[PDB]
Amino acid sequence: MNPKSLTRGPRDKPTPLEELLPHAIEFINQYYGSFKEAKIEEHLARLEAVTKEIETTGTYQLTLDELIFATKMAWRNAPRCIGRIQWSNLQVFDARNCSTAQEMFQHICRHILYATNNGNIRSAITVFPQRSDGKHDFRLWNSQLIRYAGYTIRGDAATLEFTQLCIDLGWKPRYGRFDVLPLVLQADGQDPEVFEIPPDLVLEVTMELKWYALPAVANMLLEVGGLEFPACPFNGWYMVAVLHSFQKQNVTIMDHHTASESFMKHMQNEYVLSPFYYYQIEPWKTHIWQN
Amino acid sequence: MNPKSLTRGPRDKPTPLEELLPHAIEFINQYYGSFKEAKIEEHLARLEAVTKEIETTGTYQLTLDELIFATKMAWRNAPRCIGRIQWSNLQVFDARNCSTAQEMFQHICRHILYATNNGNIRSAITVFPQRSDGKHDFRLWNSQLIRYAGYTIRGDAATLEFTQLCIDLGWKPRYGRFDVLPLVLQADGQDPEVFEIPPDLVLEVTMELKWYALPAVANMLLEVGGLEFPACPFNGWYMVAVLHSFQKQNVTIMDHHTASESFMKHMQNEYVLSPFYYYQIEPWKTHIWQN
Ligand code: HEM
Ligand code: HEM
Ligand SMILES: c1cn(-c2ccc(Oc3nccc(Oc4ccc5c(c4)OCO5)n3)cc2)cn1
Ligand SMILES: c1cn(-c2ccc(Oc3nccc(Oc4ccc5c(c4)OCO5)n3)cc2)cn1
Repeated sequence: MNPKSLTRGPRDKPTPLEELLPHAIEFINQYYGSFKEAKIEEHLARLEAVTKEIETTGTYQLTLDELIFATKMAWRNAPRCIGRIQWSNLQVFDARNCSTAQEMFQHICRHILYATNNGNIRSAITVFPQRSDGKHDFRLWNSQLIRYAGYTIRGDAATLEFTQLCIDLGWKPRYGRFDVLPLVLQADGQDPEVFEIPPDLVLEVTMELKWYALPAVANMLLEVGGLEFPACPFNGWYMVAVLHSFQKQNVTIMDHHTASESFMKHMQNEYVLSPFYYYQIEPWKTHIWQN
Repeated sequence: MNPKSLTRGPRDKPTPLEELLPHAIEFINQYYGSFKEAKIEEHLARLEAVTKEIETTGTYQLTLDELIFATKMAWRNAPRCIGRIQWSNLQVFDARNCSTAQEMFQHICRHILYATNNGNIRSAITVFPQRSDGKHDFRLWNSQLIRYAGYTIRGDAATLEFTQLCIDLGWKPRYGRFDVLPLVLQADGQDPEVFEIPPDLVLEVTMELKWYALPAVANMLLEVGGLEFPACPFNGWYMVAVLHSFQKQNVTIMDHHTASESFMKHMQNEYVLSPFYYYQIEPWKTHIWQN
């Protein structure tokens, strides 16, 4: 067998042009190929413009239309995602001009607000700046946007390490079993900063014990045309008393009705794999602290 | 850290009385507190009248005097606004009895006319109806009242998405690089309607290439005493050859003379932050089309 690695690690220098160029061209091809017989001259013009941009700047920038296409195709290319059957139902937030952790925080608040939608969950992805030389990475250190702290264990067991990490960074822990972890945000390669999520932004389902309604993956990397975006949180909705509690509180889960309706909406939008979502190495294992 | 979200999203039901009430009371307090030792009996009477109005109607209405105060304090509370140093220089237009998109259009024409003032720019805000149940929102889909369309890019790059949106809505594009976008106006929660701004209302500075003289933010939400106003466009004036072109054409910018004179005028008027201007989620990402 020759499976590929599902992890894409850090770099300490820009991607070499001889490597980036062919990848960029292959992506531009799959983008314009999605127009069948249309836009041959547009395809060539874009090829020419990207090549000169790479040769002059060392990299290139996607158009927002190309970015939206990439995020949806990477979702389609996700092997284990049940949700990928309706891949066209995705809202993209473009945060590629983001510069600070405080700005990252506001983008994430926007995402949580929109996606939670008072329970009527919507799928969304927020895309922060692509990797340049790999020393200025944007990253979310969280594994999910919303998750409970873990501390005889109290809270979520799978967060024990991250919870201690937040505490080390100055986060003041309560010791409940449903404490929502803070956001730990790294911008432009700097040391992470800690941001409490405003409680009103966290919708929870009461089991009739409780659980948060928004499942959002915070820690993966989007690869597209040789470009890498190491910060790109996305969310879908969840797939017992839980089955009853979510429906009774009007929070979306993937029951048969939702499966049918979301596929129907997808279907109306018609009126090595790449692009791809990669796992990364946990950033606290690779980060060089500056202070 | 525990920063607050700078975005305030949609609702699908009225604000609960147990939430609105304390907010209303706190605002009434800051309003009457602006009178120091004066009007204690007036303060109590207003508290009593607002409470009964909330308990009987589910909401309450600001007096125009309270509204003027709120708009000026929210401006004072705007962290990044250089202009907030002279917050008392603000003309308020009360459009809270507005019902249709056509009426919205006429209010906006009035605003542009008054604020442009043939180049001698005046700061103004126009306040449309507050949010009720959140299904009848007034919104301007534009980010600014005046902005050029973007389409190899032709025009403003940051409007490409909105420009395509107008085109989708039946707007017939020229393909110049200084096409003024139409107003896209939603009234009472209905689908937006498209209105060309009368060309004579748009003052432009010629660079001695050109640019519009009136910078007006169209898309923010004013919060005051628990009430939300999701349509409340405001304008100030602008902060190279541009510096020369504006002064030569007698269009106000914030040069030292204007800084001094506007502060002087402000100074003569003496002879979680709330109220506050929030960002919103772009309405085309949240709107449910009715037809
Ligand atoms: C509409 C809701 C969605 C549902 C019901 C859904 C469901 C799932 C499920 C059940 C898993 C496996 C979880 C596990 O094994 O622990 C998964 C994995 C994943 N999902 Fe989703 N998903 C949805 C939306 C999304 C979106 C919006 C994206 C990205 C734009 C996405 C990308 C992924 C990725 C990258 C993985 C890992 C795939 C792999 O390793 O093969 N999903 N999803
Ligand atoms: C007299 C002219 C004024 C000047 C020179 C001025 C200037 C500015 C500037 C330079 C910014 C930052 C723009 C950016 O970073 O992109 C700003 C932001 C803003 N301005 Fe003004 N402004 C003026 C009048 C007003 C008025 C009339 C209001 C409202 C009544 C206002 C409310 C705001 C708000 C809400 C923001 C964003 C504040 C933030 O995010 O912290 N401004 N203004
Ligand atoms: C969209 C979101 N995901 C996630 C996958 C995995 C996640 O981690 C996680 N932690 C605790 C509990 C769960 O439970 C699920 C199960 C199924 C599912 C989930 C979370 O989100 C999408 O579908 N997941 C969170 C989100 C996958 N696609
Ligand atoms: C009053 C008006 N504003 C605006 C802020 C931002 C706006 O968006 C925008 N778009 C393109 C170019 C600019 O340039 C500026 C720069 C400074 C400034 C501007 C616009 O308006 C007030 O002060 N702004 C428009 C208006 C802020 N206060």
